[PDB]
Amino acid sequence: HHLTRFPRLEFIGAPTPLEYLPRLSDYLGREIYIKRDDVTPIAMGGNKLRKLEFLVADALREGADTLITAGAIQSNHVRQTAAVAAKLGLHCVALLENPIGTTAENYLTNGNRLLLDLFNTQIEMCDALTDPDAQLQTLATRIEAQGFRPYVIPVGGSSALGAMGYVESALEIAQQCELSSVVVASGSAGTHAGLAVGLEHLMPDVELIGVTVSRSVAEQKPKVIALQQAIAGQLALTATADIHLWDDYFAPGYGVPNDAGMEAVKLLASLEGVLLDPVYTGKAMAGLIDGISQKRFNDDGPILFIHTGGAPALFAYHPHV
Amino acid sequence: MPLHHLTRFPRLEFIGAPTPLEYLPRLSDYLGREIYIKRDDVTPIAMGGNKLRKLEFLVADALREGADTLITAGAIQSNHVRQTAAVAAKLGLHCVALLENPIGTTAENYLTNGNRLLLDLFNTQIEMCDALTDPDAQLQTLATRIEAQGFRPYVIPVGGSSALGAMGYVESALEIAQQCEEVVGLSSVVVASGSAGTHAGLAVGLEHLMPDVELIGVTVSRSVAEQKPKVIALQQAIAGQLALTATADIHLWDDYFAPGYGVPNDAGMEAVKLLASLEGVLLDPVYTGKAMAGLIDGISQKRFNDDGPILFIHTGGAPALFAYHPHV
Repeated sequence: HHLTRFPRLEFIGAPTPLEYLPRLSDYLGREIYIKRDDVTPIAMGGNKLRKLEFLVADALREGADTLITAGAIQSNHVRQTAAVAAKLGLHCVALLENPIGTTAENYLTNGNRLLLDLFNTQIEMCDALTDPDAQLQTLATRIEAQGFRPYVIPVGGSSALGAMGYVESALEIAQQCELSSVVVASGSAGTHAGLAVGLEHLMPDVELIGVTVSRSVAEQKPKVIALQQAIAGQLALTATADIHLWDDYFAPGYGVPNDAGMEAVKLLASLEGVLLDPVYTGKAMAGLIDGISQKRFNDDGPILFIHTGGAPALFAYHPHV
Repeated sequence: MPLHHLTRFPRLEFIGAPTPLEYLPRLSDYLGREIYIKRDDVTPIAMGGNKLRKLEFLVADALREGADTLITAGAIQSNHVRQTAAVAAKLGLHCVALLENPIGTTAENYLTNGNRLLLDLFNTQIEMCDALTDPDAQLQTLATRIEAQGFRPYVIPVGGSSALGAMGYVESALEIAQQCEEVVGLSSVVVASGSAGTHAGLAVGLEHLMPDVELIGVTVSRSVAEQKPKVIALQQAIAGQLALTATADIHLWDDYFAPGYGVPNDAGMEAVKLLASLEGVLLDPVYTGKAMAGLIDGISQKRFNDDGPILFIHTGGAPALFAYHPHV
């Protein structure tokens, strides 16, 4: 209810499709549905756009002329922020790292990174995002002292404000489903947490599972919980639901493809004409599939996979590294 | 009323809702004229595009006749082939693609990245040829060999551009008319003109719904002399199928595609950079970049019949950006 008290820009408009996947369902022997948050009208789309609706509205209210964020070279978030900035006539400054130590030309210059150049993003390279919030604040102070009005967007757009975007997706989900499980990639945690708050109130019987793409359960759980509480607090709701996380599917680490993940990509492509990605959704789908094999879900009814986007990264990861 | 026979053709649901029609305030401010964009690049299937509109009718036709295989042709970086392959996968139809290298490039990203990468993901059977000198005959030869294996092939022509395929853009015109209604009085529409189905579909639709609007195709592969009869033939065939006449003159501009099909040019790349930096919109080096360069220059030279609002049809093509980088 209090969701409408938050300023937001319209970047998406109509609710994204929720689709049945008959061929994948037939193959896995389980009813699988997909939330197509990969289909959004801005610069090849994705989940970060839902967050930016709130974050950029806040930016404009604060009178910013510059958006500053951070991510890997192949960040979907940075690409979406850069496109949104260009659309609104805002400057954009991206703080980037190479998280996998690659020198592969396509990772360094193609995919999302190519798009950043098209969007006229000012690029700042750092050796590592060891303390992103801190490093972004340092950068913002320079730019502010330089004569600009920056607005800092945290890594993956995952603040309590940004995460409102995924409380919003939860409303679409609830509307469109009128299910036993929901599966989503859990990275910077805004998507997971927002969905957790929304689904708790809208679909309490449904098990929400985050498949981690960068961290162990131990490392990831406190982050998702912290966001869950902050979101609930700002909406004047209670959030008591357990956070469920599966960390078996991201090795050897963030932004490195693995076989299970790339095989998930091939499966969805060949069976459904759907495009996943090597960093996020492929790994999450690999988790979904294994959850079936291992009978890992609370019960064995329909599963909703949340497609958070990421496909432009296919072109940066080809042919390897 | 006049486009009612369109109801008769069976068609599949690939798009769902009408695609967004958006004002471009920053581009409009720069160009000194009201620019709107029809977002046909924003469709739900495998990175979208205009070809998906045609496939709705072509594939419905294939299913009706009991086909289990789709066969079509294009460049290695064809958007059509990629969209055909994606649809085939989704429907559990087999897909065979006859590909050529139209520009003689050895650049690895052209050969293996972009649309061509996606083809492998959709399990497309790839069939290379030196050139598409006679695509109708080459597709038919391939269909004979495919049929010998026991498949039931349905041949989709280059770009999905038959009268039936073009019905998708008659439908697009209906959307456009409804979307502009009481919101904007369009003076002009710009679309890239390639295999001609999109242009022809729009020509018939717009003649009957928005008769005063000037439709302009920017050629991406041929001169006016070569392209114009192709568009007209389709236009007349589309009108016939709908029990309508189509008396409108087809308008084409061929100044914006040199040195040739699939070869990027400066004006095209500047248009791509302009749309990206001003509107966060991604065009492509083969089709939309060149069409936009046409629009821009059309404003500059006052080539349009009337200087009112222009609607640019975004036909898609963005995955090729990754194939054309860093060069071909």
